[PDB]
Amino acid sequence: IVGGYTCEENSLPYQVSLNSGSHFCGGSLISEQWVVSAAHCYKTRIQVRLGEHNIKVLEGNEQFINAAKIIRHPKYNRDTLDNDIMLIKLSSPAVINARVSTISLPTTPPAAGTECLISGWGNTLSFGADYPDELKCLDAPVLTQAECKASYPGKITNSMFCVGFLEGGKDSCQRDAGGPVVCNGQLQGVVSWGHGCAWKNRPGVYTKVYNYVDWIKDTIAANS
Ligand SMILES: [Ca+2]
Repeated sequence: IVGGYTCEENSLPYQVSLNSGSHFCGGSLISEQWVVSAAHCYKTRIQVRLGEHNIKVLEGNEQFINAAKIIRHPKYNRDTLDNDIMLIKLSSPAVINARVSTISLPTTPPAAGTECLISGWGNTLSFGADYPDELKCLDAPVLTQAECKASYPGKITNSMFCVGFLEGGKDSCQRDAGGPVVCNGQLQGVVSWGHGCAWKNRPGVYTKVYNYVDWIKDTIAANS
């Protein structure tokens, strides 16, 4: 996250870190046993780290749980990032407390102009790189679809929306992928195209979670 702020510790209790040795992607806890992330974050083995603030320091509220099932959307396209969404089933249920809690699925798509919260441990610089120890946050509005399409002509599919500032300065960046975009208490997005890194006319592109609610439900049911 570029141009954001350090979140209050454990104030985003749905935010998880995906780990394969080290942190490499974000995700969101949507039920005691399931996490939503980006399909491009797939690895054949993933440890989900919940309750984190500083990912380098065991602070005492963490839960480390291995992924038991890692399911990409079946229409995921690695090249275009169409349908860039994935579900992780945890090996044991998360323990719900002040520091580990779920985020509601959305009941409607988000309107342009809605204020959202994007978070993660990705690069915090537009020039060079700094990967933070503590979770970063960014408040940003949903952009109109025309602004999104004009930023990336021919590349914005029906599964995508943009959040940010066409002027640059505040955005997601490398290793925020997979993480949450939360608007009015609901998970509306998954960080998908997180290479814009706050450059002008290159806002972040996010997967429209609302378009996948039925797939999410069906997948949970099929693997429960
Ligand atoms: Ca920690």
